[PDB]
Amino acid sequence: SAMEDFVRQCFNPMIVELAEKAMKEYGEDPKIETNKFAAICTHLEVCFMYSDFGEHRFEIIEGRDRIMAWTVVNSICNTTGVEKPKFLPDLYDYKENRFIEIGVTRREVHIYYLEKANKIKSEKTHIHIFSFTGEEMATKADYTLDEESRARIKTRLFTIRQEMASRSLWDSFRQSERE
Ligand SMILES: O=C(O)c1[nH]c(Br)cc(=O)c1O
Ligand SMILES: [Mn+2]
Ligand SMILES: [Mn+2]
Repeated sequence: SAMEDFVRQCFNPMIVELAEKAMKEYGEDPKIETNKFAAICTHLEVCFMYSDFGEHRFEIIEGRDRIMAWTVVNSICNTTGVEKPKFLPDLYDYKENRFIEIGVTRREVHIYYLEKANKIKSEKTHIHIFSFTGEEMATKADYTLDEESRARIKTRLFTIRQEMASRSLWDSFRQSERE
């Protein structure tokens, strides 16, 4: 276990339940794919944090089931004209009027940024990558959030990494490229 216990102790029950739903839909067991379990939990929490740091600025798309997520995306596109994205993004920014793809990587932020940008192939989806070392990379170096919110996200990620390290789980996670 170990990784399972750490996930249950460091993430709130709602996030853990959402991640378990994601993995049960993928056909993957969270007791076997422990690293993917933790990665999904971390990504969900970063998305929720990003959103909470907003007159209601961000619409959360991640964390919903596919049907609801695409319903939300379609409503946004129909009421703003913003082009519908090819792949499901993570948030929508009502202030900048643009979708946001959030990335959390155990590798260098620029490697994962290139990977995500090559993947999404949509010039209009904004991309924000965070690492577990306090580094970030965003489209056009536009980081959207203010310094304090980004710092809180960075601190949470670093703290997750250090919690894993104290439990001897960081090495496997970092090499597990489940992201
Ligand atoms: O939306 C998704 O399904 C998704 N999948 C991976 Br893999 C990494 C992400 O950041 C993300 O948002
Ligand atoms: Mn997503
Ligand atoms: Mn994402």
